[PDB]
Amino acid sequence: NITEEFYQSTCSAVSKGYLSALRTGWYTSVITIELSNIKEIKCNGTDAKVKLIKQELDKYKNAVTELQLLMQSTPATNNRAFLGFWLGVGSAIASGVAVSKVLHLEGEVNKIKSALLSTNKAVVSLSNGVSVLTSKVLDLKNYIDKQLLPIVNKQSCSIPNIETVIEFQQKNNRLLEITREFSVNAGVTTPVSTYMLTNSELLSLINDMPITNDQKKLMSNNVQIVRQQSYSIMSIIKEEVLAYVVQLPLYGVIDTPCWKLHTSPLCTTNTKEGSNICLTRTDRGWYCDNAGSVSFFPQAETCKVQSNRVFCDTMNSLTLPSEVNLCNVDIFNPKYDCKIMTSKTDVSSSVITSLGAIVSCYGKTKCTASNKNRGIIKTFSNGCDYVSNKGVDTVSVGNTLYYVNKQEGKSLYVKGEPIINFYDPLVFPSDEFDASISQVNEKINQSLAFI
Amino acid sequence: NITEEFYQSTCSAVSKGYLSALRTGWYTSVITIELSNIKEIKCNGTDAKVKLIKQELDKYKNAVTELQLLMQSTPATNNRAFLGFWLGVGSAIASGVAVSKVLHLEGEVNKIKSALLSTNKAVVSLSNGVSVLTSKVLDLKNYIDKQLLPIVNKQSCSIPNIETVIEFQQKNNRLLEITREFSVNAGVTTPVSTYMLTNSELLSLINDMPITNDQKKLMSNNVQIVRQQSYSIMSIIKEEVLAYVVQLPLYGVIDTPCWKLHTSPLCTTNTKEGSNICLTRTDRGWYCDNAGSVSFFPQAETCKVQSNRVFCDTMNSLTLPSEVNLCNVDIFNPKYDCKIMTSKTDVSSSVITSLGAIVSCYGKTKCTASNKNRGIIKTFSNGCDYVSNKGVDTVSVGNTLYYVNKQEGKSLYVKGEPIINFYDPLVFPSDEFDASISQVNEKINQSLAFI
Amino acid sequence: NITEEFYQSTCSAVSKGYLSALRTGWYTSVITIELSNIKEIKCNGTDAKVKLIKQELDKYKNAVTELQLLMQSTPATNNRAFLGFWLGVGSAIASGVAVSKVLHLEGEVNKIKSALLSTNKAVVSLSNGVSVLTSKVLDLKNYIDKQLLPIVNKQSCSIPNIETVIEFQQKNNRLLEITREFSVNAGVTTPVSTYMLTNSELLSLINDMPITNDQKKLMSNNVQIVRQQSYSIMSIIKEEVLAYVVQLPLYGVIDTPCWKLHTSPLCTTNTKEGSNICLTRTDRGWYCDNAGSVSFFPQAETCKVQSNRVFCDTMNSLTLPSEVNLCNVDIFNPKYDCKIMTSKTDVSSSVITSLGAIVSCYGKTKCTASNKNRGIIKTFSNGCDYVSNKGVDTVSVGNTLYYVNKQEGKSLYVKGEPIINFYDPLVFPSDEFDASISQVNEKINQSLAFI
Repeated sequence: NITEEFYQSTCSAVSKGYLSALRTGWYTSVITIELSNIKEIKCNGTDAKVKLIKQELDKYKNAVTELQLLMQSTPATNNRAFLGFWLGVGSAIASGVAVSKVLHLEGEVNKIKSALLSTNKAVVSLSNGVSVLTSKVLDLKNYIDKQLLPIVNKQSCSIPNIETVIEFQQKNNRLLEITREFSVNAGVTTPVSTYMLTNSELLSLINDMPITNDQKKLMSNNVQIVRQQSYSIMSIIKEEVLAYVVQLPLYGVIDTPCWKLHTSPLCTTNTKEGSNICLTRTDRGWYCDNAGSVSFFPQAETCKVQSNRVFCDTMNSLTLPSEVNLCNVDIFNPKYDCKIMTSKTDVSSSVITSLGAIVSCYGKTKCTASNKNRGIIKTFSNGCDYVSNKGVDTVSVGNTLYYVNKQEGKSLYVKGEPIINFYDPLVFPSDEFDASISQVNEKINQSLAFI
Repeated sequence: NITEEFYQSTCSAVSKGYLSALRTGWYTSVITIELSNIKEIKCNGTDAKVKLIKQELDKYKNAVTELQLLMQSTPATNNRAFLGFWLGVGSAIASGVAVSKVLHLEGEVNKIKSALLSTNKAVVSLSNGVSVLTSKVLDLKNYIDKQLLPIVNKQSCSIPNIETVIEFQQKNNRLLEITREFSVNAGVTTPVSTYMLTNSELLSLINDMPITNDQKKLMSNNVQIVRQQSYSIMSIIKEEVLAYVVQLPLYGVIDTPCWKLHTSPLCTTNTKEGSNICLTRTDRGWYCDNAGSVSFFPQAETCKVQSNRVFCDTMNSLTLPSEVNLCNVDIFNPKYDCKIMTSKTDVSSSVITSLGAIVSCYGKTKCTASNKNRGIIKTFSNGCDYVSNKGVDTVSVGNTLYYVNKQEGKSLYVKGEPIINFYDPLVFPSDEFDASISQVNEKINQSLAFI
Repeated sequence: NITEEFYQSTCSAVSKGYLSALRTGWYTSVITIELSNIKEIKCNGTDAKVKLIKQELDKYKNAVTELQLLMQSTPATNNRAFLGFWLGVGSAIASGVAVSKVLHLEGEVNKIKSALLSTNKAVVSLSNGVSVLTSKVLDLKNYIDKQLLPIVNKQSCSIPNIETVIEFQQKNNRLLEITREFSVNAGVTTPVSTYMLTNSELLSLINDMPITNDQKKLMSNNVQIVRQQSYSIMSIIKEEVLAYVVQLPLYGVIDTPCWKLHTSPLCTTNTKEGSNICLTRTDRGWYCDNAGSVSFFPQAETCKVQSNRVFCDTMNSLTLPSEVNLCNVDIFNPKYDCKIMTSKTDVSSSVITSLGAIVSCYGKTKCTASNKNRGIIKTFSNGCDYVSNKGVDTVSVGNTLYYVNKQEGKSLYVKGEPIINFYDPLVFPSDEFDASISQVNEKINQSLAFI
């Protein structure tokens, strides 16, 4: 059950009661498609049903030709060199590309083809060492050699029935689409499409993964999230086997507390126009308890939320001491230096929270919260304020209409004096772009000594 | 007719003569697909035409199974917690998700199925209250029960003709694609694809909307823009009816003046290398008059422009006093504090405007404007300059070639002394990341008192 | 062969040994599809094979109707008005849109239709002047007039065979998909899909381009990259011809040296918590020698890397003096003012380089580098450090696991004192958001004079 608290002193709000699901590692799985080496199509026929099989066979041959141009290139994701700019930089698919390099080595391909001879699903120990679960999803070699073979290799082609022309177009379409996606994605796609892996196959891949029963239940009830956080890496096409690597999210952190810290600018409301100072907490984002520290996601838009569960990637996190949470109840606590910025602003805005809305209303801006049946129900005055989503349908700031989340949950309004009122405007360090409480303090004592 | 003005004093340019089209509200509409509860397919047949119907029936059943995994999850868009970082934060699909929650309630589904029994287009008052326009686009229940029913439910299957196998694949493809998109988008897509709503159906949905005749004409002549600003929200699949919510843009603001303010860095050009100071207007973006204020879009790349009309979302806007426009003619006006930043830069760049190009040329950079038939026609000197797009095809700065817009329109070069020349470099507040004219002034008077 | 160097003094690393491929200009090519003006389909027939041809003919007519709504609108890409925010602003498709405006003029269409009457590939001089290579990829007019004509125009329709219903659906699908993409992209797509241009046609378009043999070899071995950097611009549909403009990357810069500069924060490691100062190089990104200057891409994620070649767009570059490279060996050199920022940070992070990983480890964060078979092999201490990818599989910082690139190459650890140790914390300009070595120096001398 979700709850929420607003801190009038620091113009922020925390939504509590969420559960974690943090991508920590990667499970690399091999997907294979058995092909037939169709060098040529010896058939003169002008028969309409043969003409359509030759057309679908050219697309197949062209798809193979297209895919060979891709396996000859090293696939790669290109990465860099409020607080998101402090984030580390990691190669997102370095594990999958390492496995893709193993599939290029001679004989390694033959190991895969042989393991999937009797079953379409088997575990394989690779030459380098990593144990991967291989799965054959399409046996076009078998189909062509059993249905389309008598029509090729003979100049006098035995004309096929209409249902084979249609069924071949059906089976071949998957290969053409897998090729279509790799052709515009430089051999690396994400999310993984239902052509790379159908919902049927994905679930079957999950239930056979070396993971706990908790994780199997979790990934299956959130397959749409698994796809968005997965990659499909084109690998090899040789010796009648097309292989592409699928990289699936591992959730090493599950069911730990998560909260979302919302922040908005806190300014003075003096009638004198330029005499106002401002202060804004920059530690907003998702927080989840994680191994005695707190995983901090400074760009909450990167996480994905399903009901009350939060799906994030630790690649988008900073690892903070748990004391960072003291900034919500006491931004002046002596145990963690709470981050703020102090660029002046005279613009109004609202932040829609999980169960309410923060309103930073300044200047001459109209700021209200309304109900569809009753119109305006609260009028915000200058400063930073909050309203609960109970009985409220919309919030308007200026010419911007916000809808509030109608999620069920109790909100708590923690009254407090705006901390912006404690500072003398004559010695306030404005335009600190990425500072903190202590940094402002020690800059104030330096400007006071100079005076 | 488009015009433009360049202010040599503040290194900026304003393109005038545009018309607004601002997304203010949302029109939620229900799209439905009548299905048949096909529990099983009792048929032993090895006939090729029956084998292909069983194959297409499995895809249908799997699509339903896939969609049920999605209706069991709460759909959500994940949002945050030059001046874009001052923007509010709103749930983009909170209205559609509220309607999606109403469709989950018992009996509410039966209301929809009954209203669309005789017509495929009807208005429905929901239990909560909002009046929504429901539209049935596919009756697969009717098709299967009228063409595919005699082949199932009988162990001795009456074999169907080839044209029914093909036509069933045709009709069923739309359902498989709608499912395909929701499966990789966590049940929320945007833009709305032609599978969610065909151009035929969208226009028919627009002409029946409760909106003015002006808005009907507007949305129809810009359907490609309507799609990009729309969402499709998976809702429910129960009682033989699949329902997904489509959220369409409401344009409460139309035909008001719009102008695009372009800005580029203004620096001194002293021969002494480190003695130079810089100044850059940070109020660039789209501006549109809106209800006595001015809607300001600080990230112009979010708006979409079609001929001389500007399509923006008020969710991406700040609401400023109209006096903000005084910064173009007089950046020192006493009625609005014009925003600037003062980080030093020695790099050159160009901004391609609607009818010309601004050039910030500094250091040893080659800056020219050429014509395809005649080569270089103007050579920029150090400082901030401008050239009109008449007779000019390209602008080069350093190793970067810019093409200019060949749009027709008159440009006006407003000569003026660069305001960067009015400041003493010895007491200039460099590296003000988000300041303003007054903030620089009062920081200069503080550094002068200390001296 | 790739190499790399880490500078312990400035907490940065440079990967050397790459080759350039810089998009400088645009090659505009015209793609055409010959259509038939099918006003109406005079046929009463209830025959199943005729019903399916009427269905596929409606989709064709609707696709034309949809495309006419798009040619009536001016296509446009919407653009703006660490160091990426200093980048110029250019219209990405201004050249293609200029050609699209030429196709709208009367008689210009007839010139194209006539040039492609005998061949499906010919060069055309346009009325304005630019020489463009036109290519007809689909002749649906010929197909309908030769196979589907006897079934229309007659009330007593000669019923067609089943293979023509299927083949018409096959040929028509490309048109429906081209229309599908333009309908959700406001008539401008990128990357160019295989429906806009198949891998077969693209290569054929490349080999016939007016470019050097080096460039033909380059673009063909990297077709997946060409597509991602290409645009497809809907143009005209009139006089039985649909024309859309394809804009292809021109690589004026090839085979010049490229290096990727990685940077991470450099801080003091005093036991006193708030007494620490920090410094971070902001010149990270891709660098490539380019015409005696250096093209600098401050957002390395925009470039695309294939093996050891770097594909970038000069539109995403700044043109710097080559002396900028002196910041790697001597950040204090007197010939270029090296850019830094000095916002304090106490968070740890790692940057995965081409051949190793930088680790900025501060506070109480666990920072290690492990091997899959042997576990932790190095433990980082507070400060900024580096480890080579030889023998190392992963790096962990806090709760974040990074995989290292297993690329082959030698790394060089250039020992040096952290330059952050040279500054007195009592007069250090913290929170300089975009400064440089000289700017910090001259601000230190001003704070010292005040003291």
